[PDB]
Amino acid sequence: VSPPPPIADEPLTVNTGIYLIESYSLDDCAETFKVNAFLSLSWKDRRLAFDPVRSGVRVKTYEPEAIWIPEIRFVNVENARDADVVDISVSPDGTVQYLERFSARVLSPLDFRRYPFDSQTLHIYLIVRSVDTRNIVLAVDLEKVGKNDDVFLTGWDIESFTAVVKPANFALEDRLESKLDYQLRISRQYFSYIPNIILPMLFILFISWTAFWSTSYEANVTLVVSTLIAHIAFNILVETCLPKTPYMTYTGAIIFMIYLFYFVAVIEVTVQHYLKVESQPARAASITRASRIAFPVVFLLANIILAFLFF
Amino acid sequence: VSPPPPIADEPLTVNTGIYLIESYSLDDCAETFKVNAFLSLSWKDRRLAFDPVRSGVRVKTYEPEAIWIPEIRFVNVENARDADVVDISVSPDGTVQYLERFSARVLSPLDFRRYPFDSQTLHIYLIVRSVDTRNIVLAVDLEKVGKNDDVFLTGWDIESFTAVVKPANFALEDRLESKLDYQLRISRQYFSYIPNIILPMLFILFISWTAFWSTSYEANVTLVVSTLIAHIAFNILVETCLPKTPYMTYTGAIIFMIYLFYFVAVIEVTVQHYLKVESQPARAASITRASRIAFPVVFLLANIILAFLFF
Amino acid sequence: VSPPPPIADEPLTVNTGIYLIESYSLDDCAETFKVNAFLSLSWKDRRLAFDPVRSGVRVKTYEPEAIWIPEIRFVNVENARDADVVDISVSPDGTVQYLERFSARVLSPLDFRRYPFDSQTLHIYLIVRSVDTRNIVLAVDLEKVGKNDDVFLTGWDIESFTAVVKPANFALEDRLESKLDYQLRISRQYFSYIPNIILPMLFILFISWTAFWSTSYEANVTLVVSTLIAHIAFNILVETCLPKTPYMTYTGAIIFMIYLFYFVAVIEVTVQHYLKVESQPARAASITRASRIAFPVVFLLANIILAFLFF
Amino acid sequence: VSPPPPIADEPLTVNTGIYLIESYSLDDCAETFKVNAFLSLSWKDRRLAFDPVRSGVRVKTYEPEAIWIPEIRFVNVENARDADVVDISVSPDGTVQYLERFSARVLSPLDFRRYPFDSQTLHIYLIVRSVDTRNIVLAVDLEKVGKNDDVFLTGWDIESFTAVVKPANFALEDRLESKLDYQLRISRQYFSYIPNIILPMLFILFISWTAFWSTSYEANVTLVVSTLIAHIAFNILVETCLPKTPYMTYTGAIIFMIYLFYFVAVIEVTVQHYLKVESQPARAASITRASRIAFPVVFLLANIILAFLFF
Amino acid sequence: VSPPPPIADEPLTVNTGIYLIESYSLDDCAETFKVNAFLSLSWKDRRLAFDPVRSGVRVKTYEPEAIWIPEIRFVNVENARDADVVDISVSPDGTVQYLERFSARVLSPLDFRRYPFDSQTLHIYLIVRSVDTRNIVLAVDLEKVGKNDDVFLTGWDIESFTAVVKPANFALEDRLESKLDYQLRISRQYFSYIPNIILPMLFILFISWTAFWSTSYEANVTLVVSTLIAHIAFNILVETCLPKTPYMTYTGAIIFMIYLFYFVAVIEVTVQHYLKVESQPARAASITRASRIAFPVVFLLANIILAFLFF
Repeated sequence: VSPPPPIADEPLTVNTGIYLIESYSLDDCAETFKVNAFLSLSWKDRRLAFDPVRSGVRVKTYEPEAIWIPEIRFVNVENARDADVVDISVSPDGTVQYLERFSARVLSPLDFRRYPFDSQTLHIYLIVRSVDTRNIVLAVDLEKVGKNDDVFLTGWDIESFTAVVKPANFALEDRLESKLDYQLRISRQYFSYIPNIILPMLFILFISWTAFWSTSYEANVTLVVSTLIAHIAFNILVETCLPKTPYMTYTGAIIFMIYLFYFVAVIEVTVQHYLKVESQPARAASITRASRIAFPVVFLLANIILAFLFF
Repeated sequence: VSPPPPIADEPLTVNTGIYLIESYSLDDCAETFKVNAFLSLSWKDRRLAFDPVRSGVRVKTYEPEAIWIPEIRFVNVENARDADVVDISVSPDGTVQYLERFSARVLSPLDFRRYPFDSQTLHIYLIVRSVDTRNIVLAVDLEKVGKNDDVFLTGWDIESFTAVVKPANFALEDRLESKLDYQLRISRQYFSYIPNIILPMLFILFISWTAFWSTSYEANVTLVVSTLIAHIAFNILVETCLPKTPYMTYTGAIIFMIYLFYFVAVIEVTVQHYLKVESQPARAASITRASRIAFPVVFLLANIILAFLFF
Repeated sequence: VSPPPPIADEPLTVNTGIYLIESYSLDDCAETFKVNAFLSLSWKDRRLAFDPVRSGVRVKTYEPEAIWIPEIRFVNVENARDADVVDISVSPDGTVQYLERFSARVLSPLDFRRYPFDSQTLHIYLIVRSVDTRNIVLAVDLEKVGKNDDVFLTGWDIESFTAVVKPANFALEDRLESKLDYQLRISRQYFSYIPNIILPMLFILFISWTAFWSTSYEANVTLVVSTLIAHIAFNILVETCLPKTPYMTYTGAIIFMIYLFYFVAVIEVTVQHYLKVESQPARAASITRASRIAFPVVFLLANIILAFLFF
Repeated sequence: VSPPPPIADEPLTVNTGIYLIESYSLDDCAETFKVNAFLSLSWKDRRLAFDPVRSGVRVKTYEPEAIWIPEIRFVNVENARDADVVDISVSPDGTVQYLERFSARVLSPLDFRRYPFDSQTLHIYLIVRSVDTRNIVLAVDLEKVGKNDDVFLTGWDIESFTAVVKPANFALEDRLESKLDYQLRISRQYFSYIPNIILPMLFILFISWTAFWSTSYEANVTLVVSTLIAHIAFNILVETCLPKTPYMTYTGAIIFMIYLFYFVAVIEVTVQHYLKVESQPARAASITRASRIAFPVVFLLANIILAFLFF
Repeated sequence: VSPPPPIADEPLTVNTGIYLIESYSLDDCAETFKVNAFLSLSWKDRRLAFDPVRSGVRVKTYEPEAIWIPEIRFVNVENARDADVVDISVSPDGTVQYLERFSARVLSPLDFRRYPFDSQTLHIYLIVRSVDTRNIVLAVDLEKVGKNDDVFLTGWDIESFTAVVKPANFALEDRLESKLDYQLRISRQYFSYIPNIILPMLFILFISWTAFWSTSYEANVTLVVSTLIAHIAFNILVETCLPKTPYMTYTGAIIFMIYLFYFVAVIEVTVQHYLKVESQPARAASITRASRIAFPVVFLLANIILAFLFF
C-alpha cells in the first residue's frame, strides 16, 4: 500500500542505524571507498498494530512487498547499493524493525595537503524524499550505530564511526528531503614512509653536497647531474606511493624544494668553476667552503618553515 | 495502456529536468564521466484526470506498470542508465509528475589543446522516439534543472549545469526523434602544474645552459646529454598527468620545443669544440658568449609565440 | 509461441539494420571496440494479422513476450549484447517492425603493420540459426543502415558504416545459419606522431652522430652510450603510443633500425680509437670523415627502403 | 514458510561444509582472493518428515522456494556470493541436505613482513543471524570440508583447507549471530626470487665496491653514482614483484640497507679524495684498503642481524 | 519434473559437444582465457517420447522449464557461464537435443618455462553431479566438437580443439561425478621477439665488450656501467612482454646470464686497471686480449648449454 497516516499532523520519523561489517578498497585517486554494512530502519505504522494474547506470540514478521517501507537512498554512492533484506519485525504497538545488509562504493572527498600525516573524515549521507501524503524525517538510533572491531583499511588507523544526530532537512525539486551524515574517521599509519621515501631521497641529495669538497668540474658535474637523474629515477620508483593532487601537498613541497636545491648546487658548481677559470681561486674556495654549511642549514631551515606552514 | 490521445492534432510535450547529485570518474583518456542525478519527467494524460471532490485526495500515486510512461533514453551513454523510480504523482487534470534517480557513464568528447588552461563542455543528450499514435516532443523545466552545491570533479571548477531549451527535432529510421542538450561546464583548476611540471622541467633545461660558461668538451657533453636524460626521465615521471592526445597540445608544444633546445645546445657544444680544435678559439668564444643570451631570449620569445598561437 | 508457418516451402526473411548511435573504447591490445546502436528487425508473421476496422487501430504494439521474435545473436561479441526493446509494431498484413537499442563489446582483428598510417575494417557479424519448422534467412534494409554524424573514435577518421547485403548462409551442427557482415571503416589520424615520437627520437640519434667531429674517446663513449640510454628512456616514454604486436610493424622497424645505428656508431667510435692508439691516425681520420656523410645517407636510404617495403 | 519449531527449547544446528573447487586472483595489494566452491548445508525440519513406505520414495527433492532454508551469508566478501543451488534433498526424519556452488571475492588481511618467505592464513567467515522464533547455530561437518587436488595459486604452496569447528556465537543489534572460521593456509614458493631480485641487485652493489681498488676520483664518482642509478632503475624493474606496504618488510629492509651502503661508499670515495688532495695519501690508502674488507664484512654481518630479527 | 527413469539399472548418458565460436582475452598473468561457444547436450527421456502420427509432427520444441535438463557445470570457470538456450528438440523416442550459446572465463594453468617457444594446452572441464534417482555419465559426440575457422588468439597458432572421449568418473561429497576434458592446443608465434627483445639486448651487451680494446679505465667504467644501465632500462622497456613467473624461464635464464656477464666484464675492467697501476702491464694486456675471445665464446657456449638444458 501507501505511507502510514499521522496521529495528528506530524511528519514520519524513520530511526536509522549503520553498523560497519567490512571496509575495503579506499581509492586515494578516485576519492572512493567500499563499504559492507547493516542498515537498520525503524518507523511507526498503526495499520500494522496488533493484540498479543490473541495472536499467539508478541512479534510478527513481514516480507518487503507485504508492507510499506520508506525509500531510503544514499547521496554519495556511485551506483545504488547492493542490498539484501535480512529481517522485518513488527512489535504489537505497530513499530517496524527493518534490517538489510548492503555493500556500496561511497564517494567522499579527500584532503592530501598533510600527506603522509593526514587524517580523513569519510562521509556516508542517508536521504529520504517526503511524499505527497506526509513528510518523512530521518533520526539516529545510537544503539544501532557501530562497527566490527576488526574493520581495517591497510595504511590507516580507523578512529571512529559516528553519526551527526541532527538531520539536514531541506527542500529539493519542490519537496522536503531529510539528510543524515554518518562519519568514518581515519588517520594515516604510514611508517615505512621514512625508510621508503624520505631517507633514500635525502641520501641522494646529500651525495650531491659532496661537490663542495671537490674542485674537479668534471667530477662535480657528474655528482650534481647524475644525482639529479637518480632523484628523478627515485621519484618514478616512489610515484605510486604519492597523492597525484591538483594542489600542493606537504610531501610535494619537500620534493619541489629538493629540485630547487639541485638547481642551486649546479649554479654553485658552475660559479666555482668560472671563478677558478677566471683566475679568482680565493673566491671560488670561499663560496665552496660556505656552501658546505649554507646548503644543509638553508635546507634544514626551509623544511622547518614548510612543516610550520603545513602544521 | 498505450500513449495519451491528442486534444486536436498536437504532439505530446514531455517536460524534462536533470538535477546533478554527484559527479565523479572524469576519465580524460576514455572521454567519459560518471554522473548520479535525478531525472524528472512531466506530461499530460487526460485518461488519468480525476475529480478531487469524489476522490477526496488531491494527488494520486501510481506504480510505473499501472500507467503509460514515455520511453526516455540518453544518446551518449555507454550502457543504459541504472534507474530507480523515486515517485509518480498525478494531479486532477491528468498531469504526471515522474521522478527517478539514475547513474550513468556519459561519453562526451574532450579538447586538450589548451591543457592545463582548458575548459570543457560536457554533454548529456536526452532523447525520445515518437510513436505511431502521436509524436513526442521534449521540453525543459528550468525549475527542475540544477546541481547539488557539493558536486565536485577533482582538478576542475564546476562552472554551470544548464540545458539548451530548444530541442533538436529530426527524423530517424522513418520516425520523429526529439533531442535535448544538457551542458556541464567545467574549467581546469591545476595550480600545482607550475611546481609539479613546468618549474622542474625548466631547471633541467637551465642546467644544460651552464655549458655556455664551460670550455671542457667532456664536461659539456655530460651537461647536455645527462640533462637530456634527466628531462626524458622527468617526462616519464609526469607522463600520467599529461593527456594522451592524437593532436598537438599547448603543454605538448612546450615539451617539443624543449627537445629542440637540447638538440640546438648539442650543436653549439659541438661547434664550439670543433672551432677550438680547428685553432679558431675567438669564434668558439664569441658563439658561446652569444649563446648565454641567445638561448634564454629565443626560448622566452618562442614561448610568447606559442602562448599567442594557443590563446 | 513458435515460428510463423510458410505459405509454400520458402524460408523466413528477417530484414536487418544497424544504426550506430555511438562508438567508444577501441582497445588496440584487446582488438575490441564498444558500440551503442539500434538494431532494427522486420519479418512477416501472418498469425498476427488484424482488421484495422474491428481493432480500431491501424498498427498494433506488442510486448516481446507476447509474440514470436527471431533469435538474432552477434558472432564476434565478448558477452551477449545489452538490449532494450524500443518498439514492436505490427501492421495488418502481419508485418512486424522490431527495434531495440543495444550496447556490445565487439572482437574484430586489427592489423598494425602500417602504424600510424594504418586503416582498419571493424566487423559486426549478425547471425540467425534456422529452426526445424522453417529456415530463417537474414537480409539488409539499407534505409535502416547508418550512423549518427557525431560518431567518433579519438585518433581515427570514421570512413563508412556499411553492410555486405549478401548473407553467408551455411550449415553448422546439422542446421542452417544465415550470417551478415556489417563493416565500420576507420583510418588513423595521428598528427602529433611526428612531434611526439619521430622528431625527438631522431634528435637523440643525431646527437650520437656528433661523435664524428670528435677525437676524444671518453667524450665519444659518453655521446654514443648516453644517447643510447636517452633513446631507451624515450621509448619507455612513448611505449604507450606504440602498439604491442607479435609481428613487425613499420614504426617498429624504424625503432629496430635506430638500435642497429647505435651499435654501428659504437663500432666506428671503437675502430677510430683503436686505429689512433695503433698509430694509424690517417685511417681513423678518414673513417670518421666518411661516417659524417655515410651515417645520414645510409639512414635516409634504409628509411626509404622501409617505407617502400611497408607501402 | 517460516523456521522449523524446536522439540524443547534448543537452537537450530546448521551443519556447514565448504569444498574448494577453484582458487584464483590472489591480489596482494587489495588483500583479496577469488574462490569457487561448494557450500553444503544440513539441518532437521520435522515439518518435512515423511514415512518412506507410505510415500513410496526414500528421498524427496525440493525447490529452494518450496522449503525453509537458513539465511547463510559470508562476513568478509566484497559483494554477495554468486550462488547456484545444485541440490536439495530430504530424508524421512526431516533432515535437509542442501548444496550450492558459489563464487566469491574474499577480503582477508595479509602480512608481508617475511616476504618472500611469508605464509598466509586466508579466512572465509560463515555467518547466520538468529530469528524471533528460534536461535540458529552453525556447525562443521568435516566430511564435507575439503579442496580439489588441482587447486592452485601461482607462486604459492596450498598447505591446508580447514575450519575452526567451534563457532563464534555472539550478540549483535539485539540478536544472536553464529560465526564460522574457514582457513586456507598458503606459503610462498618464490625460488626465482634469488636470480630475479637479489643476485642482480647484489652484483650492482658489488660493482660499487670496485671503487676500493681505484684512486681516480672521477672513475669512483662514476662507479658509485652510476651503480646507485642502476640500483634505482633495477628496483623500478622489480617493483611489480614487491608489494605496497605501510610497514617495513624483510626484503624492504635489505633494499633500505643497500641504499645506506651506496651513501657510505660515497662518503669513503669523498674522504679518500679529500685526504689525497690534502696531501695525506697514507690515510687515504689505509681507509680504501680497510673498506675492501669492511664493506663486505659489515654488509654480511648486517644481513645476518636482519634475517635474525625477521626470523 | 525429476530425472528420466532407467530401462534397466543403467546410468544416464549425456552426449556433450563444444563448438568454439570465439576465443579471446588470453591473460598470461591470470592464467585465464575467455571463450564464446556452443554447448550441445543429448540424452534419452522416455517420458517425452511420442508417435509422430497421432501427436501431429515429427519433432517438438520445449522451454527449459517444461522438461528436465541435466545440470552441466564447468569445473575451471571463475563465475558460472553466461548461457542462452538456443534450442531444445525432442525426437519420437524421447531423445532430447539441447543447444545453448555460452561465454565463460576459463582458468587453465600455463607453463612459461619455454617462452617464447612455448606451447599450451588450454582445458575446459565439463562436469555432472549424479542424483538420488539415477547416476549421470558424460559422453563425447565428436560430430558436435569443433571450432570456427576465424578463431584467433593474437600471438598464437591455434593448433586443435579436441576432447578426451573417456570421462573421469569419481566420487565426491558422497555422490558420483562424471568429468570431461576439452583441450585447446595453442603454440606461440612471437616472430618480432628477435628484433624486439633479443637483438637490442645483445647489441647493448656487445657494446660492453668494446672495453676489451681500451686501456682507459674511465672510458671502460663508462662502457660497462652505462651499458648495464641501458640493459636495465631496456628490460624495463620489455618488462611487459616477458612472463612474471615464480619459476625460472628460458628467456629469464638468458637475461640472468646477461647480468652475470656485466659483473664479470666489471671484474676484468677492474683487474686490468689494478695490474696496470701495480706495474704489471704485460698481464693486464694478456687478460684483455684473452677476454676479446673468451667473452663471446663463453657466452655462445653457455647459451647452447641453456638452449639444450631447456629443449
